[PDB]
Amino acid sequence: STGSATTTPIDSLDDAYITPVQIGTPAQTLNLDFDTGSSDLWVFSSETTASEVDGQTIYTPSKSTTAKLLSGATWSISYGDGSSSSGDVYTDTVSVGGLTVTGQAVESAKKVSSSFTEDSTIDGLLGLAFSTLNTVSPTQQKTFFDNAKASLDSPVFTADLGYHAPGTYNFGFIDTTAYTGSITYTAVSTKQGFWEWTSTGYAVGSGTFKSTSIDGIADTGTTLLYLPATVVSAYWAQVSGAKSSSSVGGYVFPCSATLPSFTFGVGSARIVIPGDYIDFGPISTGSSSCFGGIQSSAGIGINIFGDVALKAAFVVFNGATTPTLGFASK
Ligand code: NA
Repeated sequence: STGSATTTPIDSLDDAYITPVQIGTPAQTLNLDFDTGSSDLWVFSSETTASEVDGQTIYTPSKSTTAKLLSGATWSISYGDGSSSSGDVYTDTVSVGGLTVTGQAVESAKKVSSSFTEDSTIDGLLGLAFSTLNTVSPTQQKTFFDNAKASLDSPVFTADLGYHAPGTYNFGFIDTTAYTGSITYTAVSTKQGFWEWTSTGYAVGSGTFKSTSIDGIADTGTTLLYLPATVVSAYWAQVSGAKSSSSVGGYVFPCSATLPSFTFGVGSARIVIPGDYIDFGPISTGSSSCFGGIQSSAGIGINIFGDVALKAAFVVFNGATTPTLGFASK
């Protein structure tokens, strides 16, 4: 089997991407944030505290003929941005892009933090990191990908995120029309439960490539590119008037600037992030200070290849017995 679903930016900045997901019978379609940095599929629901719901579409298990309470199971998750959610668990039929899993754990939120409530466009998350990170207790649950894997034509999914445009998540196949040149594969460590890999270095603009190992994660659920302070300082030093602002919470730059590209290494291959991808616009409405898309990972404890980096590539998440990542230009 295969599945193919379009993923759409939630706003004009590509802050996140939403993908429609069918849950239950008859189908209830929710728009979920596919997150390769977490392992819970959780939804706004008929159980969510009413004051914490503001415009989201909810899953109502009582209206699904295939929903069953997973008795005694609870979940609670905290993300890198400080957001959180928790609740109880149902099993139900879940379909993505025509690919169906029966018996998927659908984590029903009873509580969500303010950042979720305030984002009316995101009806929940679909985690695509390794199932070792799933938070359901006392019986850990599998991701949608892990439950689909054995049925797929190939044990893979691909992320093809757009810049200010829709893109695609495919399950079970490589679309050889979706990228240019060849795919370069690189080793993955699953020790922390993430798609963790080592970049071979970077370049700023037209500068020379610096060969240096940068361990990080491929995380579709993180907006920005978070790299070591040395690398980030080297990038922003090429932008006149850029500075790190403790008041704003990272590097800002004059909105009048033209940003340089950023290149990262994948083995001997190179992925180029255009300068435009690194502009996250005014820090507040009407400001002439703009927020940077490359930020320091110091204090986060891991480097994160978030959407800024991933949307410059066609990315293969290879869930074979030995997992690997692949990157191609596009
Ligand atoms: Na922000």
